[PDB]
Amino acid sequence: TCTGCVDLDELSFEKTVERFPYSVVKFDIAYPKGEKHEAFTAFSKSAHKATKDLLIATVGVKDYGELENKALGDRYKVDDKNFPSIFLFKGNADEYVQLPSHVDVTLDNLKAFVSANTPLYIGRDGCIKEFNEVLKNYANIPDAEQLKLIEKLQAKQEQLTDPEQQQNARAYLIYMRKIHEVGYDFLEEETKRLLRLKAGKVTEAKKEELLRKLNILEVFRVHKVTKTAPE
Repeated sequence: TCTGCVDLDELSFEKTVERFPYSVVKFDIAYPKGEKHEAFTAFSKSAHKATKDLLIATVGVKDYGELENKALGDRYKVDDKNFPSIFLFKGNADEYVQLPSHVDVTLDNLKAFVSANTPLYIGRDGCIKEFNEVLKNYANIPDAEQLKLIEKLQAKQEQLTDPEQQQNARAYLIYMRKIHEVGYDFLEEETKRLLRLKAGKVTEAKKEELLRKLNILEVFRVHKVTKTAPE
């Protein structure tokens, strides 16, 4: 019944799914043991760390005795002969997305199932998904495109709500502006400064703020430098 996973049944399923904006629910046997269960469990804990908007829930389905949650199982066409079945909801118990059954049940595919199908994001502390989406090969894009992204992400920064999140966004833009100004050498430089900071006397909170900056700086790395300038 994994840590953090709310255990749901026929009277409570729909009412609870529909009070959350997003829900990921595992249908499975009653009393799951195994690697597929241990990964859900691991995903439960990681999810709880990254968000407050996401229900992580479980439905245990029986057929000895009084077949608990058989009805509920059928409501979702779940293959009793092929558990775990994993579903994502968006606040409507009538409309769901199913992890295809050929996908392995790992931490990382569970996170990718969520990122691909919602606004939400389960990854490294300090990151902001709508910012990562526009930022792939930032380092290599033309000067004019780079600045138009600055306009854009500055738009997004202005309307941001969480203290923390406002601050994640100031780091993104500081880095976007420096790479634009100085080029790709700013990564090696900033990385060296932050790690040295983190090798100092710091409070856990300062530590965690230093990991968010290194996490964000990480988004700007490119496999190959493809822009150069001049002499």
